[PDB]
Amino acid sequence: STAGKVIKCKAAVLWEVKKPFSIEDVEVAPPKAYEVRIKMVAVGICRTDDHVVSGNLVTPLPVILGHEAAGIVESVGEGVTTVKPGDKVIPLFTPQCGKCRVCKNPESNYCLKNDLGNPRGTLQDGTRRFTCRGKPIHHFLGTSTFSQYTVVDENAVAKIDAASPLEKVCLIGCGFSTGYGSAVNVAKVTPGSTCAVFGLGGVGLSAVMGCKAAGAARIIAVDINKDKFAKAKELGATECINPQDYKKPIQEVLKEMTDGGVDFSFEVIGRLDTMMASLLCCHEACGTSVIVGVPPASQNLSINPMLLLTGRTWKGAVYGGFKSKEGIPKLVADFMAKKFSLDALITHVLPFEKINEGFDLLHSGKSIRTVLTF
Amino acid sequence: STAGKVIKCKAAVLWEVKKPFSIEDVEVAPPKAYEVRIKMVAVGICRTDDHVVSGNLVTPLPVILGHEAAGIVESVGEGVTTVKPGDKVIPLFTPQCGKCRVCKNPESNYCLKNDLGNPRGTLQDGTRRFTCRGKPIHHFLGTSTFSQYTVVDENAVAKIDAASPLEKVCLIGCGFSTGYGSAVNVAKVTPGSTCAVFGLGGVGLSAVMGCKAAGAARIIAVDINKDKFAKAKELGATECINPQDYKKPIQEVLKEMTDGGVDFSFEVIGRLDTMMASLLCCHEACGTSVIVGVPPASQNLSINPMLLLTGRTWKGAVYGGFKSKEGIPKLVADFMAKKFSLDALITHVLPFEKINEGFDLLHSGKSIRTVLTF
Ligand SMILES: NC(=O)c1ccc[n+]([C@@H]2O[C@H](COP(=O)([O-])OP(=O)(O)OC[C@H]3O[C@@H](n4cnc5c(N)ncnc54)[C@H](O)[C@@H]3O)[C@@H](O)[C@H]2O)c1
Ligand SMILES: NC(=O)c1ccc[n+]([C@@H]2O[C@H](COP(=O)([O-])OP(=O)(O)OC[C@H]3O[C@@H](n4cnc5c(N)ncnc54)[C@H](O)[C@@H]3O)[C@@H](O)[C@H]2O)c1
Ligand SMILES: CCCCCCCNC=O
Ligand SMILES: CCCCCCCNC=O
Ligand SMILES: [Zn+2]
Ligand SMILES: [Zn+2]
Ligand SMILES: [Zn+2]
Ligand SMILES: [Zn+2]
Repeated sequence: STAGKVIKCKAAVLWEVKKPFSIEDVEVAPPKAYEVRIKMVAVGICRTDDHVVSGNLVTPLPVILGHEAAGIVESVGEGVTTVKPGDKVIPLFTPQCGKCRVCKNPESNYCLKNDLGNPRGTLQDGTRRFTCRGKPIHHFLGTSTFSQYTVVDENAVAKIDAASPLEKVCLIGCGFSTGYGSAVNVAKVTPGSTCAVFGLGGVGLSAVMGCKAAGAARIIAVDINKDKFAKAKELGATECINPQDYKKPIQEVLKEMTDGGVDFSFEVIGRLDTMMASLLCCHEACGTSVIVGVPPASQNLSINPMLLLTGRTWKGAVYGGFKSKEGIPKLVADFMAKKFSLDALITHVLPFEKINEGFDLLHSGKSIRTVLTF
Repeated sequence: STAGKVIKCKAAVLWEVKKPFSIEDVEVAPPKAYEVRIKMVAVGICRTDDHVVSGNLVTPLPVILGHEAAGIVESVGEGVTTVKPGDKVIPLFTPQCGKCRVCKNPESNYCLKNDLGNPRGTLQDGTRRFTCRGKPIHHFLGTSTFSQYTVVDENAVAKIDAASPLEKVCLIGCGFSTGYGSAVNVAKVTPGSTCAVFGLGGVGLSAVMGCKAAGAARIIAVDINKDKFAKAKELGATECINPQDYKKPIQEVLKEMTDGGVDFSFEVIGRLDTMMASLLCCHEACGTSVIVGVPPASQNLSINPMLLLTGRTWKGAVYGGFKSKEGIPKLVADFMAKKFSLDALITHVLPFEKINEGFDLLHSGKSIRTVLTF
């Protein structure tokens, strides 16, 4: 039995930035009130986890990263009502407390209980459930899924279809929902419009899928890695262009291919140069540009306000605008009904112990999503 | 008889930046095909005209400025069908050709026939109708209303109710429609929401009226000139604050007054510092910020993308988002139906020949709108 007891298990710990993960023996405390301890089944490797390793995203170290995942409830703390032991669940990087200004606002999803803005690396009560070799280890985005077992706040855990294939649906926990929703909920892509998507990783390709689902007439996929073009076309892209093939800035090329600019542009990489190009490539009078990629810590874009005064709309969002706890199970239900597939996005499968190799694949550009199995 | 002939009349010519207008004799050529020659009746002094004088907005010189106005059609060129001699009309700083991508798009209004982006200072055919002292004089925003007579492209002339009081309705030609629409069409202010309006000139006060019409629960008026506060309250502002009274940055003061930030913020001044404060004062998860003011030429804002990634929407627009030719007459009709008044916005009336005194009033902060009569 494990309920009520400290669990001893394995987890991938990041002790220092720019260093490989270390598979360590860790201790996971039992869940407190309103907390859920989950046995991980599958976790996808998202560029966001990589940003901590590269130093592009600041969060307290040492830490157990991981946030795109699916697992089975091992035990629940007192007061928990939405999930029970044995339930299949997906942890959420942005919670849905259902009580704050944001959660009550039908148009927003950045719940005030998030640990995204100025990360503490703890659960919502301000404390940590992990220890390793006598040292406390921080949580990441309230989820810390690169561990055989994690403890998450109830409002950051979604109950899903009991028949869900966890090795596939874990992508719905972050990448797919974020990309797809950025097109459907945030930009609100219109039928017959023209779109441009910068970045063809798991999140960007999910945005291509969203643009297609919304009925876009044209979906221009932009990436410096042409090996991503076949998958982009498979998922809906009408055209694929590599900025390296051109002598002029990509935004000019895009405007000239689209009667002055796209109706909707998406940056799904995380670089200032592509965020600028994305904004510049949407039409000056009726374009909307959405930032999805996570930029390097404290780096600023230099913007002439005239770019917005003509009629542009520039916006950003986390999680594709989906209210997390209510939205993730619905996407799983759609998946179960075969409304969309995730196979094209999952290019590699590896045991959790090979987490480092999974990050090597991400770096090489050979993988879209590598899913790790526990 | 003037039809078909060159008209000799008085106009206010700007020969050099940062210099007073020169009231002098000019010649106005008859209208070409699809052009309309108008006898001016009233013109409002808008900060946009002043931006050319101060060098903050560039347009070819010498030039006849003026764009917020109302007059009577003196003659029309061949092919004109939407107006005829004797009709009361309002010239439009942004045309509505009705045939370009932007005009066809229901969500936009920055018609491709505009002379805003990189001005030519001509009518749509690329030529000028004005001469003075043996030399050609440039047009401004296709309207050049600081003249007893001007020639404007048909698609930039709106026919209005024949009983319209032109000394009042000229404001609908720019300032009122821009401010009001910025709240109603661009931001799409919602009933019960919280708003912050930076700048209480004719345009900003009109944005306050727009927020009230949309049903905002709170409208915080922001201005360093406390003498604009009485009018702001009269028109709907629930609270009025002066940044100069505070030690804390204004965006922080605003967030603390509104549970983390307003739902909708508007910058209606034209300064980079206030554009930044306006963006920062809207809630990070559900706020929308609209740029209305015209910023100084070639000056950029430094923006951390994380400001948008959390869920903010940042946008700009001209003319309050109204499609010019179809929209202005509807607003005049609403005015004639007593749905709104413009009296509070018109603080001074002077004859056209005293245009320089009118600009002195604007510079002094004593006036909201000064209307010049011909
Ligand atoms: N807003 C959110 O809620 C949210 C959610 C998940 C991920 N993210 C962010 O989304 C971004 C994408 O994540 P991912 O996992 O899909 O990443 P990924 O690394 O798998 O994909 C990035 C793609 O961008 C292309 N690319 C890189 N540099 C480029 C350049 N200079 N020009 C053109 N293409 C370039 C790469 O070849 C790759 O195909 C990351 O910044 C991640 O942190 C944000
Ligand atoms: N987007 C458009 O289509 C459009 C249309 C018309 C006008 N405009 C622009 O809108 C802006 C406002 O025009 P207006 O005629 O109402 O101008 P205005 O000069 O009459 O009013 C500006 C107001 O801002 C206040 N102010 C000035 N500096 C400030 C500061 N640092 N902090 C706080 N308040 C400050 C002033 O006291 C004044 O009350 C101008 O930039 C004008 O060019 C834009
Ligand atoms: C945490 C800092 C901002 C990152 C927002 C999205 C990252 N989440 C998942 O990839
Ligand atoms: C888009 C830049 C041109 C000035 C903005 C329109 C302001 N027009 C009238 O006041
Ligand atoms: Zn992620
Ligand atoms: Zn919440
Ligand atoms: Zn047009
Ligand atoms: Zn104006």
